[PDB]
Amino acid sequence: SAKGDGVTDDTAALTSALNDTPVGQKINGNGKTYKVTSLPDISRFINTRFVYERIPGQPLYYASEEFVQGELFKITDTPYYNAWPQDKAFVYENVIYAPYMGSDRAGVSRLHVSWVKSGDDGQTWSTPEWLTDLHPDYPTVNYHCMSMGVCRNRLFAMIETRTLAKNALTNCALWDRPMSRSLHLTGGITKAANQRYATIHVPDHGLFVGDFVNFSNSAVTGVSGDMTVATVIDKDNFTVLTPNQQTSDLNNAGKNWHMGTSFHKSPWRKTDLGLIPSVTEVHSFATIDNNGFAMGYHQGDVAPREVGLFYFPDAFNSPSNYVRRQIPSEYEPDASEPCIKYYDGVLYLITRGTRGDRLGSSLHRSRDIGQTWESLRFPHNVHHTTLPFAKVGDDLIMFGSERAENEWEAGAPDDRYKASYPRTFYARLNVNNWNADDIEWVNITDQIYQGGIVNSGVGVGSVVVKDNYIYYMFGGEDHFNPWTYGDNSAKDPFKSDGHPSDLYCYKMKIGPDNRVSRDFRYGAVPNRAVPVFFDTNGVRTVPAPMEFTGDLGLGHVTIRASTSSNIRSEVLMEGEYGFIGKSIPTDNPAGQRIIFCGGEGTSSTTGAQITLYGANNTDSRRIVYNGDEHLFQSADVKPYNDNVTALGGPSNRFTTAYLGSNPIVT
Amino acid sequence: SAKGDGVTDDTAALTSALNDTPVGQKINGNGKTYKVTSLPDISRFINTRFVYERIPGQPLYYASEEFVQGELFKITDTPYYNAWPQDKAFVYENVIYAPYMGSDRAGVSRLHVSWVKSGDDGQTWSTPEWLTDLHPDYPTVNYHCMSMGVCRNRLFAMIETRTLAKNALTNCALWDRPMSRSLHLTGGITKAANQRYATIHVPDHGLFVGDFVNFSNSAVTGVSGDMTVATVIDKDNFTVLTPNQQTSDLNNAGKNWHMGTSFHKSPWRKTDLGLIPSVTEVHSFATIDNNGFAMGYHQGDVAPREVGLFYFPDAFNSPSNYVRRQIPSEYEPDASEPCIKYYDGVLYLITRGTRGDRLGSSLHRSRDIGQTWESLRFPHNVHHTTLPFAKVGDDLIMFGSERAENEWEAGAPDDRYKASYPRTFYARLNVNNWNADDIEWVNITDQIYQGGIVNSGVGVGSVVVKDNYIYYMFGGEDHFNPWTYGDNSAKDPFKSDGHPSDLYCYKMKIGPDNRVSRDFRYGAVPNRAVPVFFDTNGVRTVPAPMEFTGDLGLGHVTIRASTSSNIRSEVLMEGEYGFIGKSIPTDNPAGQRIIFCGGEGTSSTTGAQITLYGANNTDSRRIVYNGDEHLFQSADVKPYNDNVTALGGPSNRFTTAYLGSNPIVT
Amino acid sequence: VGQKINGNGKTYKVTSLPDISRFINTRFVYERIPGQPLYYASEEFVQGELFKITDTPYYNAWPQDKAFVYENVIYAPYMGSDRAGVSRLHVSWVKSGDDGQTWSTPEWLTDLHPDYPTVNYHCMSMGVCRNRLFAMIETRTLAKNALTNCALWDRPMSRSLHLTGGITKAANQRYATIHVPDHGLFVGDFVNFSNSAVTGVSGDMTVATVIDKDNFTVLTPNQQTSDLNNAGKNWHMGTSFHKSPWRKTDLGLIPSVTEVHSFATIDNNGFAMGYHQGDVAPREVGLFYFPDAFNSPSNYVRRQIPSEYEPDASEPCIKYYDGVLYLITRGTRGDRLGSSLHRSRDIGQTWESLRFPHNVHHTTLPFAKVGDDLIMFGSERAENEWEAGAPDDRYKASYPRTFYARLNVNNWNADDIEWVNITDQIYQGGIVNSGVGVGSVVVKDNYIYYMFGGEDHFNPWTYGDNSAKDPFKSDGHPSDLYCYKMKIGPDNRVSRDFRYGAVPNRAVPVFFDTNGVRTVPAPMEFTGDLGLGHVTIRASTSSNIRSEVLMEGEYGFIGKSIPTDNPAGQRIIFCGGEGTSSTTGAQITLYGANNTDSRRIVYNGDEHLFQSADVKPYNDNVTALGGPSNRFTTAYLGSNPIVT
Ligand SMILES: CC(=O)N[C@H]1[C@H]([C@H](O)[C@H](O)CO)O[C@@](O[C@H](CO)[C@@H](O)[C@@H]2O[C@](O)(C(=O)O)C[C@H](O)[C@H]2NC(C)=O)(C(=O)O)C[C@@H]1O
Ligand code: NA
Ligand code: NA
Ligand code: NA
Repeated sequence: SAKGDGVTDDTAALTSALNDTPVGQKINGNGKTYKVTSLPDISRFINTRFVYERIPGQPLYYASEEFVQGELFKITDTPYYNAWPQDKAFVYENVIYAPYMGSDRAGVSRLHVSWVKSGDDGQTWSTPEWLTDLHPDYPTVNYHCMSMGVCRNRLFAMIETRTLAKNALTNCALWDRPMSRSLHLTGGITKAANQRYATIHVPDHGLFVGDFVNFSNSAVTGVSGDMTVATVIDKDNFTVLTPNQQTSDLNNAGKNWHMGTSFHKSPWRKTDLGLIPSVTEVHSFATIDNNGFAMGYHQGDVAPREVGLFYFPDAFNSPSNYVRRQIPSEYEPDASEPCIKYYDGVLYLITRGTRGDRLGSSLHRSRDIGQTWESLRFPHNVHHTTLPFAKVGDDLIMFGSERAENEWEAGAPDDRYKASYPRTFYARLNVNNWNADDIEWVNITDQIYQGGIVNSGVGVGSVVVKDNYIYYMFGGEDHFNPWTYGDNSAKDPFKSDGHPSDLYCYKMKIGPDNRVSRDFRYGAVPNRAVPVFFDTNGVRTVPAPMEFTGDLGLGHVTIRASTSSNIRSEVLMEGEYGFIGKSIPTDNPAGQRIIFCGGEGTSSTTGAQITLYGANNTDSRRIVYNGDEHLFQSADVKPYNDNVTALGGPSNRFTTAYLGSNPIVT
Repeated sequence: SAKGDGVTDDTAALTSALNDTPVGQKINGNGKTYKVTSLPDISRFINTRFVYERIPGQPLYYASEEFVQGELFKITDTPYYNAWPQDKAFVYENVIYAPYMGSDRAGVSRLHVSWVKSGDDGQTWSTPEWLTDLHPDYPTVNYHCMSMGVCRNRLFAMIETRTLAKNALTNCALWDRPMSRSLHLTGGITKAANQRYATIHVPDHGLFVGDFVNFSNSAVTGVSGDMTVATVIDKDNFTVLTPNQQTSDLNNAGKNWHMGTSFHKSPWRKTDLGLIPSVTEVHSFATIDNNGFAMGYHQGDVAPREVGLFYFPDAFNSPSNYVRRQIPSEYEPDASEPCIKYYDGVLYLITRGTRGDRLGSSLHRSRDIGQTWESLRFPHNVHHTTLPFAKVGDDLIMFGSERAENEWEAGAPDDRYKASYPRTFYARLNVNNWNADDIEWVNITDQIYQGGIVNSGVGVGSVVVKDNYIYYMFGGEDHFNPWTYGDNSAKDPFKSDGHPSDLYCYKMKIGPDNRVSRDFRYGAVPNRAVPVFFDTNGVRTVPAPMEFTGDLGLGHVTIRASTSSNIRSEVLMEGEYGFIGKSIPTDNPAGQRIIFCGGEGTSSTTGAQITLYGANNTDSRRIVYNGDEHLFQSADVKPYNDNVTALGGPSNRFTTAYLGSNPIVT
Repeated sequence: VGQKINGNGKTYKVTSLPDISRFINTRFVYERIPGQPLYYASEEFVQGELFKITDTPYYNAWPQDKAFVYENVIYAPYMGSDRAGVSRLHVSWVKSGDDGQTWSTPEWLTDLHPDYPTVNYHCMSMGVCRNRLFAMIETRTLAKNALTNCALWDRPMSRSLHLTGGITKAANQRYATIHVPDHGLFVGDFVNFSNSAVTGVSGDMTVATVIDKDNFTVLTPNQQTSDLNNAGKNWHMGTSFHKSPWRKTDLGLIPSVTEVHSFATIDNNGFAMGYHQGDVAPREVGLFYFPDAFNSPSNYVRRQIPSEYEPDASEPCIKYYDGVLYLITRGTRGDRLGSSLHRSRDIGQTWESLRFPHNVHHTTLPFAKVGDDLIMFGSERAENEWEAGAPDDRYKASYPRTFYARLNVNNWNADDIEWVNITDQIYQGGIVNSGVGVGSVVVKDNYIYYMFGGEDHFNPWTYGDNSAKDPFKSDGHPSDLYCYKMKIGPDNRVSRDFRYGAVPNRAVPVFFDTNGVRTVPAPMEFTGDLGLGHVTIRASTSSNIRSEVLMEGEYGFIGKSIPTDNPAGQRIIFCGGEGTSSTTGAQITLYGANNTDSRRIVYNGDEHLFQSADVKPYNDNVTALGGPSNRFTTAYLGSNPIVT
């Protein structure tokens, strides 16, 4: 009989337990931890944790179902290489944002900084949105982002420019943009008599001149509908220009009204920071207060290695000013990509370890935004994974993932070029006790590493808390080879199964849920990406505007009435010029031509026709113009060249010519 | 330890229990009800119900998981404002129908009366089908429907016309259509010698003249394939006109054959009822017998208020004949939108309460289809929700949803303009006991109210029973703002996340299931809406006909051979006229032009060309016609105006003119 | 509604089926038909789960018996048609790269036959032998489903190989020898090379010659003065299913064959394929063994099961484990002896046999061997058809039962076999045929997978408005694929299970662009009739200088429909500019016959320049230049008019 104390070997007791248990009946471990010399059939346990040393001296923990209140979700399913949520996730006004990079490789080729969002606490996720376009100088360089967050109602992001060839950092820019909001306000709008401007009082609006603002029911004439910020007075007040003026002062004190902001309608503010000295990557984001934030960084190109943060004390007035702070030099070797968060006046920082044979991930806290630090190192050379985290009560809750199976432990070699099932872990650390000696890494889910290339999209995620749940957004692969070694060295995502990397989210309960469940089974046709409705005629209909940028082959085509009170069908051609041409036919090239007709059929009885004959046609490059009237308006009918071509011929005579004078013969 | 008697305060015992048990342990309540002064961590309980007074003196009940044997499903996911299944759901020949309205707001703007269907007892749902088009007089008026059902194999619906400006009723029409069926029959067709009609015996066929009927293996010559109903003899007999005749009488007695009906291929029968006096909304549907049905209604625009039903005793012969029957006068104030159902000679009616500070939902039963009533009032002013229901055994099983969190209780004010989690309830009422004093509203699922606008799409649903399961189809939102106050006051569904309201279905066990589970996890690529197949050369191929009505941007386009034994590629343009034009270039505006070519390339060596130059071109509005022959057929070559334009010019001379006679001057 | 009950993994005898969903971890034994006990599992009694794996408008059925696992990927091949027949049929598959949790967009493996619609393809036998897919591709008539031709099609499977050495290149010549053990490649097959360390052996190449089973040569575009050898150096290859052609071996109309069905890999050289003959008497059931499919794909030997087991039998499933070939038949009729099981240690020359009790019929019994047990799956095609003597029950909707059973091969006795009903499907009932069942079985790791058909309640309207059986009208055809995933050994890892919460974005990959508009970057083919609204053709071609539309066929046609409201306005305006106003650009307007100005053409530009040819009337001495009310001002000529 098992003791469940986390020290006594219960392997034998649990083996007998399973043998006495009906085939496919579950053993309840009662929330206890059981020491084992081998992991048993974990699927036949509930409410059970195992402690096991795969490598002697390195105990790790393994959760059966129901031991933690949690669940894994798959959140993207796209042919791009979708990975690196690190470390960009945030929650804004009830919506969970999972930003990432969708590329074709571990590099910036075909890369768009992207996000998916959840509007239902993680149950379902949105169609991916591209946040960046391809760099103007693609394919020499392209964008990259591992640091993104919100400060005073604006999205802030460190948008890097990196080379395709080498992934070398060339530029850093701070990009920011107001977040979309709906506000229900009382008073705060004033408009002086006999002039057109109105002043809008909105505390911490976070808007700049030119940003979008929408007004409804303002009760101040002219302050209405889609508008823009004309001036900024201070952080709580701005003005707008109205189209009109009144002979009396206007004020809406005590009246309820609506505003009115937009991410989509407002431009990015882009602040070029140039080539920042001694930076390899900017990574992670911690909002400090109403004026600024910190971003993590490391330098791992030359000795000595740097790990720390950039603090932007006033990102609104001074986006180009930041303060570089480093962690103690003892912890900087063999470290990268710090995760940073700020709670109750304390800045916490956790490093990634570069290798399993050297001291790895370490934790740091600061009460002066990185000037001084208290530090500790995690045992057993934690490496290859970032450790995104949040603080809940006295605990830091951190998540990490090995990139391929059995790489987590100190001294464990990289195991690539073969399919495996990498373990994802979480751990708690009490901040009062400040001691990681006995930290317990709990394996809560396993991912797939594909093995077709050396690189892994598994892990390197990001963590957020919303209400009583914590969310770890991270990469995982599947068994579909990208055929980089094979027929797709070009890494085209749209061939075969594209790239196996996609995003996942582990949702874990971290406090009481005092409501009845919101959970549902998704049984709908997904109808947001390409919204389809069977029309009254039984034909699939897409009412959304769409862009098809890949090569298209179409069958029979009808252009419906669409434009100018639906009077006309319309096709517009872009570029410097448009070209409508005719392929060389397969079976009868001698028939190559296009018939243009003002009527419904190929018979010229249905309307006027012009037929352009191809060079392959029996009648090479012929043109036949066939109407019951040929009317040449606004210009002379001329030959292109001088004294080269004729009007008519001996076998094609015009009956006569109707003229206002004799011909001019020279 | 807790008593679980619904009367003893069990708060302290449950808190102690929760403290003493591991978080992954599901505390089993053994189906009992526990009185609490605050709701505990519900997620940690199984088979437990709580009774709690959020508002003193108003106890409500709260289900942990596995207390009711039910599950929530999401059943639509489209950008439209998808709400108001009220009260239209029905089951027909093994298929569950969930009709609704997909609009852009609480109103008729952009509205299509729609449905989704389930062919697997609610596990998965189909691509939305539009049942109505936009009204001929859109955007002044559009359709609206809250009453729909089936009577003798025909769909019947009250199709309303309402103004976009005010949502005011302008017209009521009864629309009906035969439902699609396949019948596998033996005998029943006769055809008299020397004439062409055949008589088809199908009891209660429900077809009218002109309705679609398909025949297979009839063994009666000429009764074959797609046909239509020629005459209707009576409710059990109709004729078809065949294309042929025989010399002896035909009768397929004893022979197996197939029919034959189609919703899609049959027209609506539309009966104009004008503007029915004293009606605000027609809502809910109760099939009475083989001949007719009732539809609920209320009048709430002027005083005094009316609530009742319209009975259509013989909708087949007399669709214009309806009988107005009100509920008792004292239950009409502050009431609307009655749900009606008919079971074993009893008509049941349940009202919606208009406000929480006045007597609300009431229940009524009648043994004479609404001529006389027995009535009861639900305690505590039930308001803002319809209460759709079914009868199973001795119990009415009713479902309701508050529109926003904490609105259910009597005296509870509306709580809008902030995100919340509205409670959905069900309750049983024993019809023998006929007393609602002790009714128990059980919170079984929570929805989301978004809060970006005052209106809520939550709830207002519909209920059906299929086999041993009850289904509540209803609205729910998510956290995605429609940006009505923001960049989308126009409420375009296809911008951003469109509208958050979508449909859900709660599926609850109400009787024994004598089969092994049909349950599956859905792991397929949804491939009905836009059916895609990777063809043998690895390109995504869509074989379905489609309509793309939204603005379309295309890249490189190839129009394949498609028409007249695939001899030609074809584009047809609709409207009064077609327009093919050229945008102003943004790189080189002075190059603006389109090249039309009878060959494969831009070089005129490949085929005859006509190039139309834009006004922005350096050669403003030039036309170059370039072929090896220019042949003008069927008409004179003329200038558009008289004595204004010339043939040739001083630097563009024709060599000569070949004429049958001298020029005619002037 | 009864409170839920834990049955503690026990089996209970009952005279009526109980409220099954009331129970957890319980099995019931019940004799629906007296003397024929069957077993019924409540939730959680079996460690297993059902998945829906296709959802397309085609009639998706007949995984039988083609499923296989290759290098971590589970393949579920099937036929997507419009009926029980070869009309509109493509041999297709879906795949899982996550141990059955999620499945891929359907891929068509075959096109329509060159002689469609007289004949089309059909396949019930597919598998892998030495890194090549092998399939028996049948040609059958649309009219009668009659077999006209059998062909063996084979193709190398896509692989990525991470190797060390094996590439040698002799000096002064270009051919390089590549050493890949059991490569299974032929001349012309695709090979990709990376980091070879041998000059010229690089990128996309093809096999030039095959020396033996372990060595082949490639032709490089260069040569070196010294010998080359990458022994001790790491490099990459390099194979492709899609970029290599099929090898097609015509076997003609194989005599006495109705269907080829099922696939058993024997060794590194060959395999067996099951068959039956059931159109003429006497019936045949057995296998075809291809001992050397690589050198001699046309060489096969016919092996029948014992004669007493051939009547009333079809569609054998065959598998090969540890020197023994196992075969299980499908029964034709419930009133005659049905499914039987056979084993052979000499590839079907001699057999040991047994009969399953109670006339098992209408189902194939695909299976695998796990330890001492055969684990087999079957499905009745409609509800209550399974039992001996049970009549077919079609033309009404029902819930057919799916079963599995174990059979210990040491005991070799099926008398006490326990068929366990693990899941129920839907049979729609709109037509007599059923897509339910007829599946395929694979094992991957500690899980067994049964891939099979099931329908839903949506009528195809064959009897109704869709006798043409067009999949793209209404809900198309109800048959789609499912997969039951059952645990068959310990799982010593933490769970990989997830809830799928993503937008499915493989079939039609959509991304909201930076302008907020849905964007599809994948190349696509739309073959169904398209109706389009406002269309903009974007710059795409020749360093994006131009927008481009190319028209195929013998000729292209751009025309104008007869207008509904104003037919007197029928025309198309072609414009070099942005708007309908001629101020924006040169215009040519072609008027329809319905227009007030019937078949008028107006050419409107600030220059009309006729290049490369005379301006001529089509006919001789019939039409004029100008008219009495449309005079040209003059004619500028190099010489006086030539007048008749
Ligand atoms: C949609 C459509 O048909 N647009 C055509 C318009 C259309 O008739 C509008 O109602 C405006 O007229 O007309 C265009 O053509 C004019 C002749 O109708 C245009 O050619 C002008 O016609 C003269 O008015 C005239 O005397 O009738 C005057 C100008 O010399 C002449 N201008 C030019 C540039 O030719 C139009 O663009 O307005 C053509 C268009 O397809
Ligand atoms: Na991917
Ligand atoms: Na919606
Ligand atoms: Na199907």
